[PDB]
Amino acid sequence: VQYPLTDMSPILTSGDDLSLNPELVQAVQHVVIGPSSLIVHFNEVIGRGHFGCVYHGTLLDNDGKKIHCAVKSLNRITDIGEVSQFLTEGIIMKDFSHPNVLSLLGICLRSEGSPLVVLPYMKHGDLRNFIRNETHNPTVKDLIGFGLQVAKGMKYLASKKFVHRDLAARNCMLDEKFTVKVADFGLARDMYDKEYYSAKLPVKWMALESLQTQKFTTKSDVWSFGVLLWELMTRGAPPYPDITVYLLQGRRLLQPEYCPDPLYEVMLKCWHPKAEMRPSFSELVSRISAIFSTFIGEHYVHV
Ligand SMILES: COc1cc2nccc(Oc3ccc(NC(=S)NC(=O)Cc4ccccc4)cc3)c2cc1OC
Ligand SMILES: [Cl-]
Repeated sequence: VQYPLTDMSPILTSGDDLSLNPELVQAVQHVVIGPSSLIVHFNEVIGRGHFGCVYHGTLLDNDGKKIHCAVKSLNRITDIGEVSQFLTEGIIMKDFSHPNVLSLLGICLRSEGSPLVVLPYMKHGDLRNFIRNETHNPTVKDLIGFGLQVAKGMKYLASKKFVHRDLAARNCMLDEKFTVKVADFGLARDMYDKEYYSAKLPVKWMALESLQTQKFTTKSDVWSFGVLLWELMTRGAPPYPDITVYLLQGRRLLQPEYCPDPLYEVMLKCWHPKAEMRPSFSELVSRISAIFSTFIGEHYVHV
């Protein structure tokens, strides 16, 4: 409710930066973008969600060159926990340095309104929408290639002991050189993804054990990766067109028609009932790199 008739809920106010966590603030301060150095084009919305939004922005570097960016914004800055989670969603990238992981250009704090997390524009948007878009004509090799890229990102993130928790094609970005940036929209979650979040959790991407404990690990990320592979080879079909009960009947996602057998064997390993028996992202990189190398771009996958 944006325009309530009356306040009913008690008002917990966070002021009249200092109210935030010191370490978070320090981290945000050293990736600061000056309010005047960023132009946000609020008329040019890239994507809307119920908690946040993403706009086209332009950033001027010190040399005067215009940089095209995406500017993520919080719809409401009255809840301190939401504001903190929002800045954390941006600042976590400051400690990642990998070509298959989304980077942070900076965070613009202005005198009024939402902080603004600035990201490099990703020409082709989210991987799911890209592969679903009929206009594109990816081959099996292209599609496996994207999976390989996601695997490399996750290998790096796993090496840094980072648990993704929401690995899915919708959360991977694709830049102009068709480089896949593992990511997470977080509070800018698109309003049309709500069906995939059932806490609101992404149940169709979640490991058997996470569905029951709601605990997430790198091994549960491996499960999600398998589903992500499935998404790729079906060119973005929704998985499993209660999921715990379904799975526990003894089922897995069916092999997609354009999914090669060795790659399905890999998805099945990613869905091993026992988490500890699931492949590492390192092994997935190895395995998928091999499978990838066998193709030559002659199998075109239909939407
Ligand atoms: C061309 O279209 C788009 C183009 C778009 N280019 C750019 C950005 C976009 O949105 C994002 C995407 C992602 C984030 N991510 C943030 S703030 N944090 C994280 O992703 C943290 C993180 C990092 C690695 C692993 C897990 C978690 C913000 C905004 C874009 C969205 C677009 O359309 C929906
Ligand atoms: Cl191919």
